[PDB]
Parts: sequence; structure tokens; C-alpha cells
Amino acid sequence: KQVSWKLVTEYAMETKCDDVLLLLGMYLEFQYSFEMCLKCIKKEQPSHYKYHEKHYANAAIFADSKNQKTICQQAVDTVLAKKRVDSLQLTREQMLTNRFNDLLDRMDIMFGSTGSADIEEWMAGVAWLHCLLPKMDSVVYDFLKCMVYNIPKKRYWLFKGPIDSGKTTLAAALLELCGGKALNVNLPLDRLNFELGVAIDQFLVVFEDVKGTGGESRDLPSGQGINNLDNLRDYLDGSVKVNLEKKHLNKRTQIFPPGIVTMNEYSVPKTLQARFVKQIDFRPKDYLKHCLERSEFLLEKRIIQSGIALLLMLIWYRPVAEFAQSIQSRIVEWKERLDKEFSLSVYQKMKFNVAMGIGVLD
Amino acid sequence: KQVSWKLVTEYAMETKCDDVLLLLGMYLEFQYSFEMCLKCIKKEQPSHYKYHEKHYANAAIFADSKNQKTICQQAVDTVLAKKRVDSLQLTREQMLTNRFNDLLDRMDIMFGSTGSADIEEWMAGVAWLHCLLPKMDSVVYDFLKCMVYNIPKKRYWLFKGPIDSGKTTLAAALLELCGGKALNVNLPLDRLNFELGVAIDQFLVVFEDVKGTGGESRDLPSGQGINNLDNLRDYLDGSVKVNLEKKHLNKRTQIFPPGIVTMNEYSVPKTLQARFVKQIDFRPKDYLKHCLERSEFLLEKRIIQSGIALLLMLIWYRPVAEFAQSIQSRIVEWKERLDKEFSLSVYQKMKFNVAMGIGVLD
Amino acid sequence: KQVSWKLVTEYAMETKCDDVLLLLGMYLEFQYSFEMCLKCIKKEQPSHYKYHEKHYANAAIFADSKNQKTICQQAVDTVLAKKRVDSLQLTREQMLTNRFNDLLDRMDIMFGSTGSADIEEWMAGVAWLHCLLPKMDSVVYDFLKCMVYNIPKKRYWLFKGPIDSGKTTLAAALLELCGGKALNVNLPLDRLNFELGVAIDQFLVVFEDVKGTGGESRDLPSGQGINNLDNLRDYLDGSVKVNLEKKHLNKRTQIFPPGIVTMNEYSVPKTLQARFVKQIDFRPKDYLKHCLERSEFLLEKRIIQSGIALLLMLIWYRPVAEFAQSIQSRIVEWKERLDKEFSLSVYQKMKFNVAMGIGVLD
Amino acid sequence: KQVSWKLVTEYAMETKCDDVLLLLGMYLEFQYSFEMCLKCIKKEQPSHYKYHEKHYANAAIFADSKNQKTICQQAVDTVLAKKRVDSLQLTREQMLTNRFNDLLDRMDIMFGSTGSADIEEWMAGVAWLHCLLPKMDSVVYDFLKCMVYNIPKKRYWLFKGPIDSGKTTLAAALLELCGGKALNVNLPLDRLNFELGVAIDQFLVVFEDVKGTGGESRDLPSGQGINNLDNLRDYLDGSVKVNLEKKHLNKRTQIFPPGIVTMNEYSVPKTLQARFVKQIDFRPKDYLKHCLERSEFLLEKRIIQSGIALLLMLIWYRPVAEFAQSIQSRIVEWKERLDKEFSLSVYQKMKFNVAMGIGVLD
Amino acid sequence: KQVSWKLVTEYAMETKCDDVLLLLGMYLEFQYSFEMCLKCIKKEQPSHYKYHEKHYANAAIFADSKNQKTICQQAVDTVLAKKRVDSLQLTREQMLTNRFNDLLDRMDIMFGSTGSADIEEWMAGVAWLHCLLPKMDSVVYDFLKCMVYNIPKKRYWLFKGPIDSGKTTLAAALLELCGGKALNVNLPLDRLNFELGVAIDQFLVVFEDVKGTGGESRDLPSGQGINNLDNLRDYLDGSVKVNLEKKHLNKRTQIFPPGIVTMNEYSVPKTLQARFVKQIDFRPKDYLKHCLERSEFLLEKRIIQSGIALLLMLIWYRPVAEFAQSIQSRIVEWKERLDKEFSLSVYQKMKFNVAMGIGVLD
DNA sequence: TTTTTTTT
Ligand SMILES: Nc1ncnc2c1ncn2[C@@H]1O[C@H](COP(=O)(O)OP(=O)(O)OP(=O)(O)O)[C@@H](O)[C@H]1O
Ligand SMILES: Nc1ncnc2c1ncn2[C@@H]1O[C@H](COP(=O)(O)OP(=O)(O)OP(=O)(O)O)[C@@H](O)[C@H]1O
Ligand SMILES: Nc1ncnc2c1ncn2[C@@H]1O[C@H](COP(=O)(O)OP(=O)(O)OP(=O)(O)O)[C@@H](O)[C@H]1O
Ligand SMILES: Nc1ncnc2c1ncn2[C@@H]1O[C@H](COP(=O)(O)OP(=O)(O)OP(=O)(O)O)[C@@H](O)[C@H]1O
Ligand SMILES: Nc1ncnc2c1ncn2[C@@H]1O[C@H](COP(=O)(O)OP(=O)(O)OP(=O)(O)O)[C@@H](O)[C@H]1O
Repeated sequence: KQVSWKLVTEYAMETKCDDVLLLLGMYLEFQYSFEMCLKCIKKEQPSHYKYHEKHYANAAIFADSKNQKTICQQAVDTVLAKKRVDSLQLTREQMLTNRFNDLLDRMDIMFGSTGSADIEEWMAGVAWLHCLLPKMDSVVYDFLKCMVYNIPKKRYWLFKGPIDSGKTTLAAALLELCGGKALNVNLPLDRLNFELGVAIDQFLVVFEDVKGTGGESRDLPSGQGINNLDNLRDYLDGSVKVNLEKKHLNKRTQIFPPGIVTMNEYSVPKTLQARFVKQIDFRPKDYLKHCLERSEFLLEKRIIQSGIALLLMLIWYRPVAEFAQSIQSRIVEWKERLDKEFSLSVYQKMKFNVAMGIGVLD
Repeated sequence: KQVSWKLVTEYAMETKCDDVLLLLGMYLEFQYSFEMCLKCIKKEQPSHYKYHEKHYANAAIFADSKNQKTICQQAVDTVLAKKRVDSLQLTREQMLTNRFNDLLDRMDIMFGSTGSADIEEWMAGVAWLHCLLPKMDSVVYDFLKCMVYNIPKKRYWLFKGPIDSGKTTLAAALLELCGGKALNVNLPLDRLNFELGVAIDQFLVVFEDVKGTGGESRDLPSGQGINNLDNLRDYLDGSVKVNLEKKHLNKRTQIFPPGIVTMNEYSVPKTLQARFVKQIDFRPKDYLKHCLERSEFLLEKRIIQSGIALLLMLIWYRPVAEFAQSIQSRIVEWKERLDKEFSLSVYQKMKFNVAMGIGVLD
Repeated sequence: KQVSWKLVTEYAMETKCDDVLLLLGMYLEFQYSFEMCLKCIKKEQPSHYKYHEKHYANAAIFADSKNQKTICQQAVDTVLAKKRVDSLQLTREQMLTNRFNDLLDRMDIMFGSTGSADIEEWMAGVAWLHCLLPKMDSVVYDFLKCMVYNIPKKRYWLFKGPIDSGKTTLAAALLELCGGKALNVNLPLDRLNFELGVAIDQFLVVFEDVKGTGGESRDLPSGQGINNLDNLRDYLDGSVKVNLEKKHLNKRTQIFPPGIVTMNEYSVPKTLQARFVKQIDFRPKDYLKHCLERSEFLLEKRIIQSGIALLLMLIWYRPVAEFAQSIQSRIVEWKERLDKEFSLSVYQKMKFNVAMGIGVLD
Repeated sequence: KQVSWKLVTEYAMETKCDDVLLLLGMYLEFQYSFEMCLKCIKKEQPSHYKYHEKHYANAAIFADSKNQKTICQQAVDTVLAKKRVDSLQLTREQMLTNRFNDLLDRMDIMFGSTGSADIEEWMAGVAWLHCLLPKMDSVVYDFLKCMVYNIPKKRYWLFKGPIDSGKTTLAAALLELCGGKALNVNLPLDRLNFELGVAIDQFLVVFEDVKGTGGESRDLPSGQGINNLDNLRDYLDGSVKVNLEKKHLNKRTQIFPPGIVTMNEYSVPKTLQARFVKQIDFRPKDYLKHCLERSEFLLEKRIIQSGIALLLMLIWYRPVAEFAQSIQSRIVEWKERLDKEFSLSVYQKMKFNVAMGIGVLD
Repeated sequence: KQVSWKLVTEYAMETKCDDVLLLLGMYLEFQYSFEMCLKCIKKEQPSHYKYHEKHYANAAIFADSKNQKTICQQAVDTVLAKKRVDSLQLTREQMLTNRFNDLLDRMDIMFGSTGSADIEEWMAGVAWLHCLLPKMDSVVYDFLKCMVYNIPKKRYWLFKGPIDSGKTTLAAALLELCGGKALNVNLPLDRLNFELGVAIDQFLVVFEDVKGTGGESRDLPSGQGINNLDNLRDYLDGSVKVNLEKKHLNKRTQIFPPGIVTMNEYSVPKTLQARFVKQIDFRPKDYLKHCLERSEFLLEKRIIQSGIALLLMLIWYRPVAEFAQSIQSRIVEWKERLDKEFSLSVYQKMKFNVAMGIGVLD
């Protein structure tokens, strides 16, 4: 009897898998009886245990096929095709709404009964991030709106301050929240071509550590990044399309995505200042350092790195109307859960502890 | 029963799709019942909702096919083949009229009932453009004729001005009007061959912001572009065919298309000055800036960059006789629609606002 | 019922088509009923309307086929095979005799009933070229003999003169006449591998304004041209076969075609001077410039740079016996037609106008 | 019925055709009735007219096939396989006597009833060649034996002489005689590696006018030649096997063939100079120039380049016993034909005219 | 009836053929009746005549196959797979055992019934070899077993002594017995990086004459080699795996093979000295130079640098027990031959002639 | 697999 290529393609769509080998390997695991399957019983991986019982019959026949990689290629093509349709048709608001739904699904697992995470430790994360800058939650909301509208010239934000000011932490969490890539412009001009190629079809980009020149007056090591950026005015202003390249691929043409620039305290040309909507200053604060010393489960579990943490911050702080209408129903349910799990007193006690530089938990 | 490859080829032809993935992903959407298709019901994408009901039955059988990518490959070849045939057989005038017919079709949507655009905002853009240079509409007509005639050694226009003088803004609109590609020649000579490969079958090209050398006298940064360009005289001259290269592809041979060069105020070898038929200065002007500050919906919606804006300018200013015969019927209808919606006093009020540096509207 | 691959192959032979996409595109057009084919009715393209009615029946079945690119590939291979057989077995004189028949067929169309070309404008071009150098028609006959005889190390003609001397204009018309390729050697020395690979099976080649050195004294900025050419002395000399490369293709070994090099007046090593059997000096002459200004239809229709114009010159000036026997019949008919449609006094009126620098016509 | 791939492969073997396009084109000619075949009637090409009648029936069925290139690919591989088997199993003497049989077969045609060449002209070529250097036949006999005995570090001879001093003229004739390949050194080693791949299964090679250094004192521009030569000492010695490259096909390990190198008077490292038995070149004899200038059919028909002229020279000069045994029958047969058609006085008359530098065929 | 793919695969295994073209060509030869087969009658090649009669029936059907190259590709894979299994599985001792068997077969070739390598010229080579320096057969046996054991640190010998001293000559012969390569180090570090990759997968290696920096105090001209090697601590010791690299290719990781260093009388750091098991110095000798001058047949049939000339030297001197335990059979059989063929007096006469520096084959 | 990338 025949293999159903359709059931494979459906699994690939549902897992959103787009590596042929990863797709292949996982489907083969279903060939053993789901009824006895230790991976099912131990509830180890949702992309397995949700699916094993459904695909078992087809996996058994798949295991005898002689066409195995051919089946997988067509399946993976279907997933890649769906992505490109979406890229050309969705609004940036819908893109972000989809991205949020993905994170919310991961949170449902993380804090589920199977969930290994501790919602209390993750709320301790939110308390620390809310102390990193004044009006942190309002600042995030502004950044997101700026990315969604993608208004030309009004596109780019500058993070400034010394080593261990925290700027890379916040960049990483934002980059996880929205999706995107880091880029390093400190290179010589020739390699920048493939470097910028990374930006193709991304939502955000982040420029790391754009080294100035002459900051060595204050021990900052000098480099070319600032000059290179000043030579990229149209990529930043985003008013017109640019060509982009990848290794072994022909060029594509698109609006270069919005993003973030990060630096230590180099001097900035006025030509470059004009490019930026907003500059945010990061300054070392000892009470955060002493708090982290006593609350290091934050670092160990990478809580303060994660977009998941920022999403919890938005859920706790923002009015429901601020979210895209479709997901507002899920947001209410999470707000309800958090209101059940914590009183404001509990949360504010944590904020006080952080201000003391004491460990977050008491 | 079996897949009709013919119906897929029709869909590719009618959508003018030439990406195999986009074609695939699009066609797969039709497999669900159009009668419930929310994309149809919400009238979100014409390249969907026009076609779903027609293609539905074949899409269901296509969803079961084991050959899916081969079927799409043949369809995409047919669309590519038609472009090839046209490149060798249309007059340059006919090409331009086809291109115009497509923009006019897009304008029909944008200002339709489903049309989101405000014709008053788009007409405001024409006022700002007609201020950017003396006799602006005459300049556009002269450029269009030059591009149609494609007279050898009389093929290229040079734009000069300081930064923020509007040259790349104007180049963008012409390029969207005619269709074509931008190119960057401030490069090492080795990559340059794959760079020039982009010009294949294009109508225009634009060489963007070519760097001279010694312009640091004027504080200009310096680079290869001008010296690199003087090695390419025959590409400008267009008197003879040249050979063009793409990655993993053997060379094509054709005449290199006509176009535009933009730069800040470097000096130039007259071996290259001889190649330019015309040179246009651009100058910063305060009232444009002050007007634009109070008119930022122009920038937010990219109106000022977009070829639709130049087409609207021509329809307003130029006689019907100057358009090629077949489109004169549509041109007449659009002229009637514009005149119905705008008095000369309204248009002159807008122009007077721009001159005064108030926001365009009042 | 099934596709005749034989009928397709025959059309590719008939058209001498050798791009698979161009072949595919044009054969598809025959699917619609020739009974109403607007292209046929408008008599626009010979390669269509001559063939549509014959191929229509087979094109309808081709339109359904699943193999389409494969059928086209075999047809293109048959045309390519015919070219290789010919290149290995014809005398160079027969090759040229065939080329002349193809041009004469095009002239029969151009000045035929459809008659898109005015023979008066075309003859005005002949007067302009015959004025460009002394004894012009004698010089063309010398060049043809040289290319036919292909005497080793007596194989190349050098054109020198300042900008707008007309050297490219003459080279362009000659290249069209014989059929051949232009090539750029002002290039990085590695990429020459695939560049020169284009010369496979060609009859004649041209190198462009080849960037030398020493001319910096006169603002000729220098480059790899003369450097590279003084390497390839064997390619010029043609005493031995050389290996030529294409992408995804193993090398072809053959003797390298004769031809022409063009030069603004850089310096040349005498190892290279030894290899040009002849050099011609070209000079700007204002009265030609004044003539062109008033006679711009020459440039706009590209008349003066077409081998069609050179063929008309030879028909006017040379004895019938100088042509190969099989075409002497066609030559006689065109001599008669020319004598009918022009008196000598008209041609003398034209040539006088050219000398005066006024508009050629009066 | 169906195509006999066997009959196709026989033709490929008997033509020794080893290009798939050439073979394809050739065989398709046979599809017409040979009984009226104009080429047969003309006796135009032996590789056609000998075979048309035999292959006609199979060619008709071949003309309808859908596998045509695949059939030709298998046939071509049979021919290459035969070459590869000979390339290892035969002695260098056995190879050479095969080569001579092929040339003798051409001469039988060239002076045959078609007789398109006249042995008197070719004899005048012999006279010019034997006049070019003393005892030319004897120095050739030395070179032949050296190449058969193939002694390492003694596998190569050089010419270092001036331009237009004939070294290429002689190399061409020897290379035609031996059936080697020319190769080009003057390249980046990072691609020369592939070019050397052509040396697979060759009797002999020649390296061309290789760019040294220090020749700059006499305007010879320096380059990669000297560098790449003194690098490849293994190949120059003939020390060991090398894995020679091919595209889309495996590389092959085999020992490199012996050869010749030409240059003008560049530097040569003594580390290189060690590797050559003879390092000898020859310099202009102006009277010969005046002879050529009055005997130009010699050059026009390329007689003095062609290995056929050398073979005629050895037939005249050498003892029958100096040839390999089996061909000595044919050697005697041709010695008869020379002595039948020429007196010594005629040959001497040619040779004094040559030495006098005058036109020869008085 | 049908081609047995099995029989084709047997022949490939038995011949150890691993080029698809050779396999194809040779197997096709069997298609003629073996009963008359003149290659069999002449006993030209065992790879033919040993097999033809067995394979004949299958070869006939093979010649009619339409699939031929596909059969051969699978057969060649079988032989390559066999090598890769053994290459991974077996010991250095087993591998040398087989390398002996190969070279003992080349003795069975060279001194088989054709004797085209004269066993006694090869004895004169053995004489010149053993006369070269002290105790040479033992010095070989020692160095050989040293390289078989590959014991850490105990892995490198230093061949000092001047130009033409023979050190290069001998290493080449041992490399014939085992494979391997020589290596440069005389360069700045960026060169060394890629150069070190040459050692990858070598069963043995050597270093080219180290022009040691700091040898110029001895007036020995130099490059960086001494400081290079003195820094390369591990590579010599072979204590642990190291990484190796090539142009355009990824890194590989392996224990760096053992070997030899060659130099003239250069300066050495005592650290670098500690890396070597033996210090040796070679010198040119007046008897030996005048002997080869008088005995050049040893150069002509490639003897003195041949590994077989070492193999014969070992079969002469070394007892059967010193050879691989089963190959010892062949050792006895060649001992029988050589001891029968040559008296010790002719061997001693030959050695004495070398001791007189006079021609060996008196 | 070639190519492009890499290497320069
Ligand atoms: N505001 C802060 N005050 C004190 N310590 C901080 C602060 N922010 C971050 N840290 C400490 O700095 C460490 C590194 O943080 P992060 O990488 O975000 O800093 P950064 O300023 O972006 O650094 P860099 O510029 O070097 O990448 C954190 O793990 C934390 O220990
Ligand atoms: N003539 C002008 N006078 C004043 N402001 C101008 C003028 N032209 C453009 N602007 C302002 O400058 C911005 C940038 O315009 P644009 O990018 O076309 O300038 P440019 O000088 O042509 O740039 P570049 O040469 O770098 O491509 C516009 O969006 C507008 O805000
Ligand atoms: N002899 C001439 N006298 C005056 N004008 C000329 C002459 N020859 C050409 N022209 C003008 O010069 C233009 C360019 O001619 P052409 O390209 O053949 O010259 P060129 O010397 O080969 O130039 P370049 O070095 O730029 O390639 C022609 O289109 C014509 O307008
Ligand atoms: N000895 C000679 N006497 C007179 N003319 C000669 C002589 N040798 C060569 N020539 C002339 O030189 C022409 C070119 O010869 P050839 O190409 O063989 O020389 P070459 O030394 O190899 O030159 P190059 O290195 O420049 O290619 C010959 O066709 C002939 O006209
Ligand atoms: N000891 C010797 N006495 C005389 N001739 C020798 C001796 N050794 C080698 N030869 C001859 O000299 C040639 C070169 O020897 P070889 O290259 O092995 O010496 P080398 O000492 O390694 O030289 P170099 O240090 O110059 O690279 C050999 O091929 C052989 O013909």
C-alpha cells in the first residue's frame, strides 16, 4: 500500500521544519509503536509526542519506501514556499502578530505542568529589566511601533555607553522578540558585501560595537566601523531599495530593514547623528551588579537575555488594547494567569529588593 | 484523473509569476474551498481572489501530485520564455507603453473603491516634484524620448549636486517609471563583472553615487568609481554589443542599456564628460525642506520616490498626443478623472504652499 | 496523438534559432489559430507569419506536452551541431558567401513590400561612409580578402585616432558585415579565461579602445589592455590552436579568429606592433559633424554603423566579378535596382551635400 | 524497428570522431537519400561520401529518435576508451607509426585524383624548410628519436630566439607531425593546474613564448612564465605521475609527456636550464624573407607550417631503414612517387632559388 | 539474455582497474572471438589474454547494451570501496607488506620474460647504491623500520651535507618504496600554513633542503626555516594529532607523519637538534661521479633513484626473516634467481668498479 | 560538480 506524501507535508507544515535531514530523521522515529514509545511516555519533545500516534501508520510504510529523500524534498519545498508567499504579502503588523503567537506557544509549554520553567524566576527577570532603564516598558512599546511602521529616516536607534552597561543584553532580547540578525561593520570595505547579505528578508538587524576612530584618547580601541556606516546613508534612511548578495547566489533587491546600532563612547559625526531617531544612554549601576551576584539563577538560565522575558514585561504593563486584535484573547488569559500568580505587592517587593542591590527573592 | 499542466501555465502567465516558489506557494492556496476562502471573502489579494474559484478543482488534484516542483518549473519557463521573445521583438516604444499599461492598471486599484490611496496626497507630491527643477515635466518628456531613441553615444544623463539635493530621489522615480536596476561601481574590479551582470534585459540602469578621487578638497570621501567608469566607455557608448555574466551562468551578449549617473561634486575626465549627453545641477533649497517638514506624509508613504507620481505629473501636464496611440484612450479617461477631482486653483494653491514653505495642504 | 519532434527540429533549422528559451517562446505562439493570428495579419515578424500555418497543428499538441524543454533542447542541439559541422568543413569563402545571402535576404525584407526602410536614407549613409576615408570601398575589399585568406601572423588591423574619430563606427559596421564578436581585454587577467571563451567558432573579433599606457601625458588613464594583449601574441599570430573555455564545459581547441583592434593613441610594444599587418589613422573632421547634426536620422536609425550599409557600398562600387559566383545573380539584381532608384546625379547631389556639411538631403 | 547504436558507434570509431556535437551533425546528414546526395556526387568530404550509402537506413531511423544525444555520448565514449587503452598498452614507437599512417592516408588523398594540393608546391616547401637550418631532416630525426626514447631530464628542448625568427614555424610543423598539444604557461598557477589537465593522453606538448624577466632590458615584459616553469620541474624532468584535472569528470594520474618550450631572450634560472638536452634557436636569414615575399602560396596554403611538409622531407632525405619497420612498404612506395615526379635538378633549382631569396617556381 | 553486471565487477576487482574509461575500453576488446584473438596469440598483455576466453560471451552481450557506462561506473565504485575499506582497516605493517608485493611484481615485470629492464643493469644500480656510503642496506633497513613503527619523537633523521651529495636522490627512491612527499619550509609563516597541508594522509614525508635562517654566518643563504622548525615542536614529535590546511579547503586533523630533513651544513639550535634521532652528512664522491659518468645506463632506465633498485639491494643483503612473513616466499624465489644469475664475483667486480669509479659493467 | 569563493 502507498505512502501518503500529503501526511508528510502536513507534518512538515505543522512543525514548520525546513531542513530535509531534520524532517527525515524525526519522521522515521514514528515507525515504532507510539503505544510503547518512551519519548511519548516521557513527554520529552512536543514535536514528537503530539504527532507520533497520528503519523505512526504512514511512518511504517514510509520506512519501506525507496524514495525517502524525494518525499522529504517536496515536503520541505512546501514549507519554504509558504515562507516566501508570506514575505511578499503580509503586513509588518501581521508578521509581528505571528511572531508573538510563536512565543506564546513556547510559554504555554514552559510554564505548563510539564513546564520546567519557574514563572516566579522569570518574573524576577522582568523586575531586573524594568530597572535597567527609566520607563522601560514604554521604551519597548515605542521601539516596536517604530519597527512596525518602518517610516523612512525615522528608522534607527542608537545605544551608547561603556563596557558592561547592558546594551548587548537588551539588543539580544529585542532581537529574539522580533527576529533578526547581528552584523559586524568593523570589517574592511571589501568583505562588507557578503556581510550585509545576512540581512536578506530579515525583520531587524543589529550592528555590534561600531568602533570609532580616536576614542583611543579614552582607551577605546579604534577601527573602521563609523566610517563604514557614514558611507551607507541610504541603507539607514531606508527610503529606496538596495541590492544584496549571498555566497553562490545572485543578488536580490529590497528595502534594507530597520535596526539598532551599539557603541562605546566614541565621537559621532553629525552626518551620522542625523540618521538616528533616538539615542539611549546605558550607565553601569552597582546595585544591579550586587543584585546579579546574589540572584545568579537569572544569568544561569539566561532569563535576562530572552525575548520571552520582554514579552512578559509587555503583558504585565501594557493595556490589552495595545495588542493586535486577534491575540488580545490570549493576552487576557495570560494577564489573568499572572494576576492570579502574583499580587502587586509581591512584584513591587521584588523591585524594592533590586533597588537595594539585595537578592531578588525573599 | 490527472493534473492539467496547462491550467498551471495559464495561472503563471496571467500572474506573470517567475519565481518557482512563489508560484508553488500561491497555487497551493487554491486547494481549500474558495467558497470559504477568507482571503477571497476579505478581497485581500487580487492574484488570489480573482483566480481561486477558477483553479480550485485542478489545485486539489495538484495537491496530491508527486511531481509538484517539475510542474512549476515548466510553468515558470514559459513566463521567462515570453520575456525573452519580447526582448528581441518589441520596439522600445512598445515596451514603454506596456510598462505604462501596468502602472495604469496599478493606479486603477490604488485609487479604486478598494483603493487605500488618497489621490489628493499623491497629487500633492506632483506639486513638490514640479518645484524641484525648472520645467520639470518637459525634462521628464525629454528623458523618456532619449531612452526610447537610445541613440549611440547620446545615451546618458549626469546628475550633480551636494548631498540632500534630491538627485537619488528623482532617479528612484524614473527607475520605477521605466523599470530597470541600480548599480554600484565603487568597487574592486574583480567583483565588478558579476555586478554589471545585473543589467541583463533591463531597460534603464542607474549608477548610484559614483565616488571620485581628490574630492576631499570639497570634503568628499574618495573611491574607485570615476576611474573605474572610464574603463567602461563602450558600455556607455552602446555602439556595440557586450558580454554579461551571472553566477553559474555562461555569458549573455547584448547592448548595454541607457541610464543615469549620480554623484556629488567631484571633477571628471572629459573622456567621460564626452559620454554624457546632458548634465543637471541640483541645489538644496530651504522652502522645499521647510515645506517637507510640514508635509511628512509625503515621505511616510514614499510618494516622492515613486514612479506613479511621475506618471500622474505627465498625465496632468502633457498633451494626449504625446502618448502612443493605444494608451491614449486610457490617458483621456484619467485626464477626465483628474480634472473632475481638481481645479487648477487647488493645484495652484498647493504649489503656492510649497513655494511659501508652509505644509502643502491648507 | 503525439508531438513530432522532427517538425520542431525543422523549425529550429529554418529559423537558425539557437536559444532554447527563444525557441520555446516562439513555438508556443503557434498554438493559437493562425486563422486569426493578429501577428500574421499585421505581418510583423517573418519568423512567425511564414511558419505559423504550417506548425499550428503540431504546436497544439506541443502545448499539452510535459517534456517541453527536452524537445526544445534536442532541437537547439541540432542547430548547434550544424554550426560545428559547417565551421569544420566550409572554406572561409563559402562561409562569407552564406553570410552575404543572409544579409541580402534581410535587405529583401527591409526594402520589400513591407518596406520599412527608405533606400534613400540608407544610400545617404553610403555616401557618408565613402567620405569617411579615401578610397573607402577599396579598403573594405582589402579587409575582406585579408579575413578570408587568414594568412598567419598577417591577421590583424589596428585603428588609431582620437575620440570621435569614427574608428568604432567603422569597426561596428564591419563586425556586423562578417559576423563576429567584440571582446574586452582591459580586464583582470584571470577572467580572460571565460571572456575569450566567447570567440569559439567565430569568424572575426574586435577589441575595444584597448587601454594602454604612456598616454597619461595626454589624459589617457592606463590599464591592463596593452599589457594583456602583448601576452596573447600566439592568439594573434594564429600559427597554432589554443584552448577555449566555457562554464560547465570542457575546453575546445581551435585556431583563433582574425580581426581588428581600436586605439586611442596609447603606446604599443614593438613585439605587438610586429603583428598588425596594417594600421589606419582616423581624424575628426568638423564638416561631417555638421552634416550629422542636420542629418540625425542617420544616427537614430543607426544607419552609418550597420554592415547593411557597407554591403550597399560594395554593390555600388565593385565589379560583379569580385563576388563569389553563386551570388553574382543576386548582386546583378541589386545593381539594377540601385541604378533604377538612383541616378548618379542624385548620388552626386548627396555626396556634395556631405562635403558641404549641410543636411545630406535637399 | 529501432536505432542500431552499434552502427552509430562503428562510424564514430572509423571517423575517430570524438566530439559529440560533430558526430551528431555528421550522422544526421545521412538521413537523406544518398542516391542524389550532392556531397557524394561532389566527392566533397571523405568522412561523408564513403559512409552515406552504408548508414542511410540506420540514419533514417536515428533521425526520428528521441535519445539522439545519449546515443552519441555512448559512441564518443567508445572512441575515448579506445584512445585510453592504446595510451597505456602501446610503445612510443607503435604510437608514432600509427600517427604516420594517418598522415600518409591524407597525402594519398591530397595528391590523389582530387589532388587538390600539388606536390611541386609542397616540394618547394620542403626546399624552404631544409634551407631554414642545416641538415634539417637530420635534426628532425634526432628530435623524433629523443621523443620516442623519452629519457628523463632529457625530455625537453628549448628555443630562446628573437621574434619572427621562425621557432614557432618549426614548433608548429613538429607538433602537427607528432599530434601533441600546445599549452600556455603565462597564467595564475591557481588555474594553470586545470589547463595542464589537457596533457592527458598526449604524445608531446609545446609551451608558448613564456614570459620570463630581465628581457625587460630589451622591452620583453616580465611575468608568470619563468616562475611557473622553474616550479614544475617534475613535469620538465618527467619524474613521476601527476593526477591531471578534468571538468565534471575524474582527474587522472599519469606521467606527463615530453615537449618543447619557446621564448625570446628572457632570463632562465639555471635550476631550470638544467632540464634540457638542446637549448638552441635560430635567427633571421633575410633572403628567405624575399623568397616568401615572392612565393606567397607557401604561406597562404600554410605549407611551411604543416607537418606534412616534414614528412615529405623525411621521405626524401632519410633511408628507408630509418623508419619503423611496418610502414617501410609505404615509405618505398612514396619514395617512388617523389622520384617519379621530380628530378634532383628540379629540387636543386627550387633550393637555389630559395637560397637566393627569389621566387621559386620559375 | 542479459549482461551479467557481476562478471564485469569481477574483472575490475581482479585487474584492480579503477578508471571507468579503461575498464570500458578493455572489456569491449573481449567482444571478438577469443578463439582467434590475435592479442591472445601474441601474448601481449595478461590483463587481456588471461581473461578474454572467460569473459567472451558476456562481452558480446555487453557490446549490444545501451547502458554501458553505467555498468562500468558501478564496477569502478566496487574497487574504490575496497581500497577505502582497507585504507581504514589495516596496519602500517600490512600496508607496507602490500607495497612490497606491488614492487616485487614490478620486478616480476621488469625481469620477466621481456627483460626490458636488464636485471644486470639493475644489478649495476644495486652496486652503485651499496657503494654509495657506509653499510647502506642496513641504514635502509633501520630507517625503514623506524618509519614503520612511527614511534613518537623517534621519527626524524637529519640529512646534512653539501650540494649534489645525493640526499635528495635517495629520499626519492624510498618514496617510491612507500609513497609520501617532500616539503618546503623556507618561507614566512603565511606560506607555511598552506604548505603544511601537503603532508596530509602521507605514509611518509621529507623536507626539502632547509635554507636555514642563521646559516648565512656560514655564508649559506637562507630563509625562515630554522626558526620555523624550531617553533614547530609537536609536528616532529608526532605525540598528538595536529591540524592541517589547504587553499579553498577546510582543515583536517591527523598525527603528522614521520620523515627526513635535508640541509647543507646549516646552523642549528640545540632545541631543534634534540628533535632528531640521527645526524648524517652526505658528500659528493669522485669515484661515484666519474662512475655514473661512465655508467649512465643507470640513469637511462631510471635505475639509481628507483625504489626497485633498493628492493633488489635488500633482497640481496637482507635475510628472508627480515621480510614480511608470507612475502618471504617471494624473497626466497628472488634470492634463488639473483644468486643463480650473479656470482658474488660479478657483484664484487661491479662493486669494485664503482670503488675504482670506473664503468660498472666491465 | 562547477562554480564561486577563496586567495591575493
Ligand atoms: N546597567 C548595568 N550595571 C551594571 N552591570 C551591568 C549593567 N548591565 C549589564 N551589566 C553586567 O554587564 C554584563 C554584560 O552585559 P552586556 O553584554 O549587555 O553589556 P554591554 O555594555 O552591552 O557590553 P559590550 O559593549 O561589551 O558588549 C552583564 O552580564 C551584567 O553582568
Ligand atoms: N533640493 C532639495 N532641497 C532641500 N532638501 C532636499 C532637496 N532634495 C532632497 N531634500 C531632502 O533630502 C532628503 C534626501 O534626498 P536625496 O536622498 O534624494 O538626496 P541626494 O542629495 O540626491 O542624495 P545622494 O546623492 O546621497 O543619493 C530628501 O528626503 C529631502 O528630505
Ligand atoms: N571623422 C569624424 N569626424 C567627425 N565626427 C566624427 C568622426 N567619426 C565619428 N564622428 C562622430 O563621433 C561619434 C563617435 O564615433 P566613434 O565612436 O566611431 O569614434 P571613436 O574614435 O572610435 O571613439 P572612442 O575612442 O570614444 O570609441 C560618431 O557617432 C560621430 O557622431
Ligand atoms: N630565418 C628567417 N629568415 C627570414 N624570415 C624569417 C626567418 N625566421 C622567421 N622568419 C619570419 O618570421 C615569421 C614568423 O615566424 P615565427 O612565428 O615562427 O617566429 P618566432 O621566432 O617563433 O616569433 P615570435 O616569438 O614572435 O612568435 C615567419 O613567417 C617568417 O616570415
Ligand atoms: N655522493 C655522490 N657523488 C657523486 N654524484 C652524486 C652523489 N650523490 C648524488 N650524485 C649525483 O648528483 C645528482 C644530484 O644528487 P642529489 O640531488 O641527490 O644531491 P643533494 O645533496 O640532495 O643536492 P642539493 O643539496 O643540491 O639539493 C644525483 O642525481 C646523482 O646523479
